[PDB]
Amino acid sequence: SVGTFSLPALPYAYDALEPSISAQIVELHHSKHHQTYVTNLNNALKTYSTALAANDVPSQIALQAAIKFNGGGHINHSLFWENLCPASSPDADPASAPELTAEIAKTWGSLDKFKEAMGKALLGIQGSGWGWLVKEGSGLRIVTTKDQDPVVGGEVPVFGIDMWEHAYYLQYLNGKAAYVDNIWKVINWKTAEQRFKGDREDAFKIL
Amino acid sequence: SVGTFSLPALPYAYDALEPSISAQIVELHHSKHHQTYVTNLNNALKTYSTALAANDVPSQIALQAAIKFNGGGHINHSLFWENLCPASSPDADPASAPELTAEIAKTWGSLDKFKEAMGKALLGIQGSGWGWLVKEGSGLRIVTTKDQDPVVGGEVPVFGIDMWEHAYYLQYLNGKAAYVDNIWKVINWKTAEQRFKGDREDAFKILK
Amino acid sequence: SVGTFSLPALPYAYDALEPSISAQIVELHHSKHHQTYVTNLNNALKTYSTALAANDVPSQIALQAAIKFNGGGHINHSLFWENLCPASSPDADPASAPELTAEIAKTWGSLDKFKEAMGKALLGIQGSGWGWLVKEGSGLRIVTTKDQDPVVGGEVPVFGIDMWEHAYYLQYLNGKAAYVDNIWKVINWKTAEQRFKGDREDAFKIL
Amino acid sequence: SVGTFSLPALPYAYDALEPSISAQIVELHHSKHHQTYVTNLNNALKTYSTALAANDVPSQIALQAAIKFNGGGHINHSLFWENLCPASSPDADPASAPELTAEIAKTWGSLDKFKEAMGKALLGIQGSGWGWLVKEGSGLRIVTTKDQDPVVGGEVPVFGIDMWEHAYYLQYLNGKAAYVDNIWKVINWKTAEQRFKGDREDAFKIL
Ligand SMILES: [Mn+2]
Ligand SMILES: [Mn+2]
Ligand SMILES: [Mn+2]
Ligand SMILES: [Mn+2]
Repeated sequence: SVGTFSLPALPYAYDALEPSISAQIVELHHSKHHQTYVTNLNNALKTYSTALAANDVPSQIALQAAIKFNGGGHINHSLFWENLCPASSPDADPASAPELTAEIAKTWGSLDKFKEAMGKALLGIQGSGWGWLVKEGSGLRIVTTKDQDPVVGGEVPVFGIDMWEHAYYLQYLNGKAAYVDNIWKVINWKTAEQRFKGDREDAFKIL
Repeated sequence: SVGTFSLPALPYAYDALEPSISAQIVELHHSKHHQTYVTNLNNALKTYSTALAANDVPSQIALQAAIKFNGGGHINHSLFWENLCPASSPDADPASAPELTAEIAKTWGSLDKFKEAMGKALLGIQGSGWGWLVKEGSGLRIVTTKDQDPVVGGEVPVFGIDMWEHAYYLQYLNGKAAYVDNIWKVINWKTAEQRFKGDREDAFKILK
Repeated sequence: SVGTFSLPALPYAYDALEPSISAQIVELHHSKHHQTYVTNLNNALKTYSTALAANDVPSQIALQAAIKFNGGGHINHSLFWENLCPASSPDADPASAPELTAEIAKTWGSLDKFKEAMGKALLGIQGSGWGWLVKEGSGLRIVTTKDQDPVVGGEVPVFGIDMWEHAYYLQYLNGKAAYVDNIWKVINWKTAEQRFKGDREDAFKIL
Repeated sequence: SVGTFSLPALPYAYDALEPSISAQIVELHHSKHHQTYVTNLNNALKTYSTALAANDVPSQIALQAAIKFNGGGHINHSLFWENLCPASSPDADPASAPELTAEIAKTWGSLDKFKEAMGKALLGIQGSGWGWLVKEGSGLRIVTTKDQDPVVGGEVPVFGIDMWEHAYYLQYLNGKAAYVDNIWKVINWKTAEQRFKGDREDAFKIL
């Protein structure tokens, strides 16, 4: 049965990521923005199934933008909620990710140096997009994606940070640097460790 | 003197576009977002001048993104402020644009049908971008641009509407459709008419 | 039966477009290049069908490039063969396209001015791509597409000219301007007229 | 003095790369294609100089495509000629690159596995473009670039392979796989080794 995705439940209350991310943002981001991606993804997929059966290639290609945008939106936000957690949770302690943080230190020198590099990448995004820590081969890389484009080229997403203005604007206004500075407090390193130790299939099973 | 752009004071109060666009949005949009494009444009242009004089092509190519993004940011927002005005102004009455609205009607059937088409294009933008009515040849077209990419390919911008989330989110949240419905109330048709009757360089005089 | 596309028969012999386009090129272009797009399209669709039925969105998005590229390749070349014909055919006479040429003249002033504009667009393409005359609304526009991107966004393709180097290089070498000058002699205006008078679905019926 | 680039002399005769790349191709590729990038780059830079002094930003943005395409064209081909050499030369033996090949083996397992991965990347390019082995940080990566886009983002080019159809079509026709198989015979590993050991600036000193 094509196109039966549903909006996943949050692992925490809307206000659980405060003070880094306000309850108003988490509620809008999940119940409105993510909801819209799920809904529009299901509709595009059913329409695609029709075109595919009719061997209608122009319609299939014309539907790709909706499927990438809403499918990517669903993929990215689903990953996002799971790699966030309350700042007071032990999951927010990078000690929860011994293997990943060891490789981060191996690659950037230290967790702090990595955070600086990641922050630069996030703040350098022009327009809407995401920043990701990914596993490529056996190594780690910082990559950015445009709009709702997902990391589907083969790399394993370890964690993502949303840099769309709706992710921060109500609370931080134009101050995206402050959003980035504060989001580190609510990164779920237990999730990141899990993804780092598993393969691409493992990371996407939550969908 | 390379890279000496400045942001002119807005010709109306921050709250002058209410209730279509809130005072907080206009203030942030102009004094923070647009100024930042101006600052970073000037910085990129000066770095570029060094690279140009040195025939350093790798650095020039590496700087293109900053110049297009910030240069486009300054161009687009400069056009935007000039094609917005208070809802109570006679300039917001489409009767201020007889020649343009006649061509709009000839093209889309009516101004109403044009607004619906334009709205569909604006709401269809994925991510950040702008929607434009442009003059191409002698005809009119609706086009969209991504991020801060400007309309510099030869067509004449007639007016633009910003669909970046910072353009509406504080007031409308995710409700971008209401933003688009309401922005028609504060479109400066006098400005649109002037641009419609002039050429591409005439439109970009706003950058002087 | 997903992915059962076949290479369409040419409407003429391989040498029918001489001297504008050599027999060698027509043979390679059809039997190798277009064929490879068809084969790889079928392969992509079979893989996509699996991902779709399985609601595997990451795989679907990863497959989009192959479907757009090969699907677009199939669409574009299918249109191309049908809007070419022998130079001696009455179909190559623009008098075969009265309604289209009338609209062309209204838009660019004359057929010659249109050809000059189209030529500039074709020669201005960086890398691989196509130039198209399209109908959008009741009006005409010249558009270019990159690689094998097809005109599937809603406008009606009227005719296309391939600017990939494989379309001309064996015969014209780097001299693409000469290729463009000569291809006007073999444009099937009868086909162009038919597309101009019909709708978007009508144009894609050849598939 | 803005825009005074010149077409570099080849390090060998036009026929020196046979049988892998024909004399006809090397001569056309260098004397026509590369020459045109140089000339159009110089002209664009001189025009840019005017627009820059006039603080004419629309004109500057409009000129970017020409500067990236022709500038990238000049950069890429300049690197290309230097990382090619006669097949009978010991410089074409990977033993000429002990440090680089050691790092390749560490990364892909073996030189053969690297060649397979590189070939896959090269053959996977849609449209016109280049494949590169680059050094980013301390590691090696295979990347592809579209059209004439250069590797200018910070990574150090180690060697490049041109996958534009003009690089092979006269000799290999549609057989890009055969082109890739055969180009390994004329890769200059001595040059590759030098670039691998050197700086980003050092690699571009060739300009
Ligand atoms: Mn988001
Ligand atoms: Mn804006
Ligand atoms: Mn072709
Ligand atoms: Mn080349």
